[PDB]
Amino acid sequence: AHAFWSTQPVPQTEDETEKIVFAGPMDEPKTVADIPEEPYPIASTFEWWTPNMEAADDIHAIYELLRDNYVEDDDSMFRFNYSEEFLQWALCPPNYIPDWHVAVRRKADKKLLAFIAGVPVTLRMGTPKYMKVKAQEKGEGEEAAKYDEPRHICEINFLCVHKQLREKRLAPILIKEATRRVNRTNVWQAVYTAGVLLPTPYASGQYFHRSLNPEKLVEIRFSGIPAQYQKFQNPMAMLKRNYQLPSAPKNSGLREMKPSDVPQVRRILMNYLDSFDVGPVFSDAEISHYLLPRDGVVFTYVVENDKKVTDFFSFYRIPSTVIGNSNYNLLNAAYVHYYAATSIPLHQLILDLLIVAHSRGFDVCNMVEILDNRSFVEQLKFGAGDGHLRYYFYNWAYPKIKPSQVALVML
Ligand SMILES: CCCCCCCCCCCCCC(=O)SCCNC(=O)CCNC(=O)[C@H](O)C(C)(C)COP(=O)(O)OP(=O)(O)OC[C@H]1O[C@@H](n2cnc3c(N)ncnc32)[C@H](O)[C@@H]1OP(=O)(O)O
Ligand SMILES: N[C@@H](CC(=O)N1C[C@@H](CO)[C@H](c2ccc(Cl)cc2)C1)Cc1ccc(Cl)cc1
Ligand SMILES: [Mg+2]
Repeated sequence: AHAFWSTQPVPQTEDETEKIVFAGPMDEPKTVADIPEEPYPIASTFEWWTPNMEAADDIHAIYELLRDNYVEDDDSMFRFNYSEEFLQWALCPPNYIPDWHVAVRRKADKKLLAFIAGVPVTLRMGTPKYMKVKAQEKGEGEEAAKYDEPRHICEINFLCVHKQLREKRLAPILIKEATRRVNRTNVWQAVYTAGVLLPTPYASGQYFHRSLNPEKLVEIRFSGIPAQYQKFQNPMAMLKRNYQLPSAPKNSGLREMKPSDVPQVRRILMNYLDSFDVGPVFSDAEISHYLLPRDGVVFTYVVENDKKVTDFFSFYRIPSTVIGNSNYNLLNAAYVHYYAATSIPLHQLILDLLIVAHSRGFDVCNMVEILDNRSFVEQLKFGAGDGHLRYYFYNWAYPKIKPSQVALVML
């Protein structure tokens, strides 16, 4: 059934997953000296290429490949269009490793054919709370605690093969080369998400969408006018009304995050994320990188009253190309990123997210039901979408957990 995935160190079935009771490695402890120094073999007409993702020209080459060949829906209506600024931000966080950005080029015409990228993350990934309780009940707490400390691992994303090269087994080769380069830095696990089902997720969460510009979303066929609105004289007028938002934020003391907010935001985020079984640990430099506003890419606001920051939210932007429409070219989507609420309810904080996103001309706000995102779905008029995102580890056995126990946002 899976000629590549069956050869890799990951749980092979739900049955196998169900037997997993402690966090820990799937495979044999190995060393850097055990790993081939020579790149993985590749066809004599292709070559490995390491782009410099801080150099505008190399970022643009990778941007075009993704623009034309990255994730699209089954009806070929929308294709992700991650921007050049967004790619530099996502792929070059503090202490990133340039050698983890891996491409294939055709030698003859230097045509870019494929890409995959890894970035460092410090991740809590030890046994989850409900399996620690089961371990305690059996007298097995020692074994359950062995990997509690945060681990420096790899997050993999942006795997892409050009449409002309599909179904030629190029993705496994890219994956094997990326794994070699990661293991050559003495890192042996990765985390990754996909919309497709592979062997074997440790968590899965549904998509949610919140309409901001319903007339545009219906015109581009992202949305339809739902059946119950057909009982009205003007179904679209009533749809617009249903999704209408204030034109300015409601929370007093809301303002953009600045560098001087970094220690307070780090404090309240890390206290919040601690409560979840799987979550990142961010340094001041990582908080700066992932949360300070960056035009067109990430938008972050704090609630500051009487000189103290007590709450914050962030969202990021990814436009999608609208593959067939005379009126519009782009779907401008805002995605819920990290947040923390200590002074106001989460729904009141995220209402201001929606207000800001709508004021800035976003068409839809999207998120996955991770974190406490279920706590404001109904009041804020999010609806579930189709399909499931799925969280995976490479070379890590992990008990199945609920998505409300995952705190890692995946870009
Ligand atoms: C310690 C460090 C470890 C580092 C590595 C950790 C692992 C990271 C794993 C990567 C995580 C990436 C996270 C993201 O970026 S998820 C986003 C993935 N990208 C897209 O969906 C963009 C559009 N599609 C494509 O570009 C191609 O269709 C891809 C590149 C997806 C496959 O190309 P193609 O269609 O030409 O097929 P092939 O003949 O070359 O290969 C067929 C094999 O590939 C397996 N396949 C198909 N889709 C995926 C997928 N999304 N993750 C993992 N495996 C996938 C498939 O089951 C089959 O294996 P098996 O079933 O035969 O066994
Ligand atoms: N490594 C994956 C990351 C992921 O699954 N995401 C990225 C996230 C956008 O930042 C997207 C998403 C899509 C829709 C909603 Cl409502 C929320 C998040 C899922 C690659 C990917 C990207 C997009 C999709 Cl739809 C499926 C897989
Ligand atoms: Mg292929």
